[PDB]
This record gives sequence, structure tokens and C-alpha cells, in this order.
Amino acid sequence: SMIVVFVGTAGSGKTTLTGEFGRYLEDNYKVAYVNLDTGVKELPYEPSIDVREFVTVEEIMREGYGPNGAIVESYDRLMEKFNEYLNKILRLEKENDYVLIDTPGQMETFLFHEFGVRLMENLPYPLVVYISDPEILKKPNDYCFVRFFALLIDLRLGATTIPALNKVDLLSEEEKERHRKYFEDIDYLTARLKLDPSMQGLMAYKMCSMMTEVLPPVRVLYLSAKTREGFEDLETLAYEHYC
Amino acid sequence: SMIVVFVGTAGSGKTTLTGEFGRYLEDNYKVAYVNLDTGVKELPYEPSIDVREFVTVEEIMREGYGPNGAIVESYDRLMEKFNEYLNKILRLEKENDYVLIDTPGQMETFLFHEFGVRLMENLPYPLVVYISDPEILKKPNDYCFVRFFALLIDLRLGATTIPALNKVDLLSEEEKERHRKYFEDIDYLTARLKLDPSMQGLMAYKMCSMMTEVLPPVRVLYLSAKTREGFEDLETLAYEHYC
Ligand SMILES: Nc1nc2c(ncn2[C@@H]2O[C@H](COP(=O)(O)OP(=O)(O)OP(O)(O)=S)[C@@H](O)[C@H]2O)c(=O)[nH]1
Ligand SMILES: Nc1nc2c(ncn2[C@@H]2O[C@H](COP(=O)(O)OP(=O)(O)OP(O)(O)=S)[C@@H](O)[C@H]2O)c(=O)[nH]1
Repeated sequence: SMIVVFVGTAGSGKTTLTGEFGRYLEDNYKVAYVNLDTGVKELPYEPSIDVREFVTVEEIMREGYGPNGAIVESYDRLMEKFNEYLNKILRLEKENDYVLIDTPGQMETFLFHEFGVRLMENLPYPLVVYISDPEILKKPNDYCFVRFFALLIDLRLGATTIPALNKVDLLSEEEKERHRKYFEDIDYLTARLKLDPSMQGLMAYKMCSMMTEVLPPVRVLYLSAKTREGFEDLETLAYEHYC
Repeated sequence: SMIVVFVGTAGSGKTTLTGEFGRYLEDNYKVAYVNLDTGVKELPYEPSIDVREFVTVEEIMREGYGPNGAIVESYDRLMEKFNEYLNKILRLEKENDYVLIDTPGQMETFLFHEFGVRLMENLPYPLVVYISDPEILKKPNDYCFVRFFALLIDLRLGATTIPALNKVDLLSEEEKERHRKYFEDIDYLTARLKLDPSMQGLMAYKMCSMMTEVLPPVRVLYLSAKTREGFEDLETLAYEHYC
């Protein structure tokens, strides 16, 4: 029962949120941890599955591989244990209320390599949580970018993907609210995309402007591993997705 | 004049295509090369700009950084030379008919870090070419994924982005044509997205089904650095974009 997958650019906090959301859930639930990151040093949780026991980036780099070569090469090698890791995960799923899956440092390793894609395809209705550093959020279209990236992850992995900001504890309340408006109120971002004479911006207005198509929900989550902000919302979204 | 930016997942062939398309253009043009990849070993072209002269991944890794940490950290450090590298590029642009920009091994380093984003934002109408390994191409929605990823890069960088497959020389003519149908004929992919009862697939049908919205063009390029397939089409698209 319940498999939640944390997905995000390096630095966004996937690992931190896996550990901390896990501890949060370990008050009322059976929780298992799955590390799919080959090039990670230390984990704040204790994994039932650690792909580092099979291969690691740096170890492959001692063969003359560049960093971006040893990463890619590490996931080529993991395919040797594709079926083994899949069945292990399916087994954890029967033994726990939550399996939390921590992904490769770079999300493109997950999204573009066969390992992650095929793992996700053969898993029972996993929930993806796609987390962003609010720091990426400058111009109006950034907001549109976030929501479309989630849709794309959703397309690519064939799993419901929840868009989330992490580290919201670092935000001033000004910034806090400034993001909510754009993310909450739709007609608001849309307005700010209107007064954009430039090439891109109109391109984004005409995009997100579908509102009907897109899909009513996909309210954005505000999480923080530090204050545990948002965890109850996530917990809620996950049982709701399981329903 | 003409700045073309190669963007793609690690392994897709950005560097190879930069060198080879450069040589192709160096029969009729003045061409400059720009390496923005900090963690790259050897280049098949001679760069006017090499960000490795300032920082490199592996060098930062000898400070205790994990691979995905030293990558990210390398682009934090490049911001110290943001304005310097920008003006250098703007100068190459006045001295050449083509500036070819080779990007970070991982495209998320480019798409999510301030360096790449702000560089692209302050450049004159650059053309992005987004290249994919045909190997990613299995199910119908993969095809929709490619075209939407380009749109997103386009959104995120504020530059026209041309979707391309690279290494098409590796394809059998069966596969060759199989991809063209899906990519060429729209109503064709759309048909194959129809007979999809599953959650994702309908989600993708209802997506790409806009056809009116999206935007008529964005015909996909078939490139190969080995046979120089597609180069004349690229060359053509680039002067056409410059128009
Ligand atoms: N203030 C604040 N910092 C956070 C939060 N979550 C993570 N961080 C910090 O961000 C940095 C990156 O966290 P991390 O969990 O490693 O990201 P990741 O790269 O996506 O995950 P991984 O590749 O290690 S598995 C760490 O220093 C971490 O402590 C948060 O909610 N609030
Ligand atoms: N058959 C074939 N192989 C190619 C082609 N282009 C690149 N390759 C091969 O693919 C591998 C990856 O190429 P590369 O140019 O390094 O990709 P990249 O990672 O995106 O670029 P970079 O990070 O080095 S800057 C190399 O072995 C290269 O020779 C092609 O058009 N056809």
C-alpha cells in the first residue's frame, strides 16, 4: 500500500523530504525506504533497498568515466537487477503502509533512463511528488513551467504527479503569499501573462489559458522538511490517491 | 549572427553534434564554439569559450563533493563570471556567422540553474535544438513527451526550441519510418492515443489533441553527426529563424 516517489532537480531536497516525511508517517504507519540514487553519500533514513550496494557513481568513475558518464553508466548497470529490484519493491509494498522512493540526484536520470521509467511502469499506481526550489520562481512563466513539468513527468512515468515547493520555511511571508497568488488564483497568473508583449509569455498565456483542458485539481503543495509544513496535506493527498 | 544551442540529456550527442555541425558550417561560414560544460573531458572542436578554464566538476569533487553536488556547485561558481561570459558570447556573435553552444552534460543543470537560464535570457534570439535519443521512443506518448519537452524548454529559456532526434544513422529503415509517421502525421499518433483505455494515454490524447493551439510547425528534425544527415535542414531552420 501507498508508494510515494520524490522527484526533483538535484538540491531540491528529495532525500531530506524522504527521511523527514518518513519519520512523520512512522507515528501512525508502517513505512519503508527505497534509495534509487547510485551516487549518494549519506542517507538520513535506513533503506530496505539501497542500489548503492550494487553500483555507485564514484566507483564507476575510477574506471575513467566523467561524472555525467558514470551516472548514466550506473543506471545501465542497474538494469542487470531490474526484475530483482522491482520484485523487492512490490514486496515492500505488501509489508508496509508506505514505501517512500528516493530518486537519482538528477531527475533526468530517472525520467530518461530505462531503469526508472520501467520500474515506474510496473509499479501499482505510485504517487509522484515533484518538488521545486522556490528560488527557480522569478517570472510568471516559471509558475506555468512548474505545473507543466509535473504534467510531463506524469506523461513520461505514467503516474499521478503532485507539484510541490520544498524549503518553504526559507521564504519570507511576502514571498510565501506572492507564490500562492500565482499558484492558487488561476485568473491571476493568466492576467500577468496577458501584459506580456514579448514572444515568450504570450507563449504561456495561450498555453495555460486552456484551464478547461488542463484539469481543475493539481493544487500545489507547500512542503518543508524543517518545519514539517505540508506533510498532513501530502499524507492526505496520498490516501486520496489510493482511493 | 546565429546562435544555436544544443540541449539534450547526457549521452544524446550534444557535443558530437556541435563539433560535426560546426565543421559542416565551416565550408561556407564563420563559426565559433562555446563550451558551457564544466565536467567534460575532451572536445572534438576548439572552443573560443571553455568554462572549464574556471572550474570543473572533478576538481570541485576533490573537496568532498558528490558528483551531483560538484556539478551544481560548478554552476554556482560560474555565476562569478556571469557578466564576463555573457559579454564574451555577445562578442563572438558579432565576429562570426554562427556561435554554437554546447551545454552541460545534464540538461537540468542548464534548465534549472541561474547561469544557463540568465545567459539564455540575455542572448539575442538564440535557437535551441533539443535532441533526443530515439531509444527513448517506445509508446505513443513518448512522441508527445518529446514535443512537449521542447515546448517547456522553450517556455523555460524563452528561446525557440527545435525538437530533434540524433543518431538516426543507428535506426533501421523500419524504425526510421515508424518514428516519422508518429512525428509527421498528427492524426496518426492521435489515433493511437485514442485506443488507450488506461489513465495515461487518454492523458496525452486530451493533451496533444489541441493541434489548433500547439502551433502548426515544430516539424521534428532527424540529425546524425555520423552521416551529417539533417544538417541542411538545421542550417535552413536557423537562417529561417534569423529571418
Ligand atoms: N531550509 C530547508 N532546507 C532543506 C529542506 N529540505 C532539504 N533542505 C536542504 O537542501 C539540501 C539538499 O537536500 P537533499 O535532500 O540532499 O536534496 P536532493 O538532492 O534533491 O536529494 P538527494 O539527491 O540527496 S537524494 C540539503 O542541505 C538539505 O538539508 C527544507 O525543507 N528546508
Ligand atoms: N551513431 C551515432 N553516434 C553518435 C552520434 N552523435 C553522438 N554519438 C555518440 O554518442 C555518445 C555521446 O555523445 P556526446 O556528444 O558526448 O553526447 P552529450 O553527452 O549529449 O554531449 P557532451 O556532454 O559530451 S558535451 C558518443 O559516443 C558519441 O560518439 C550520432 O549522430 N550517431
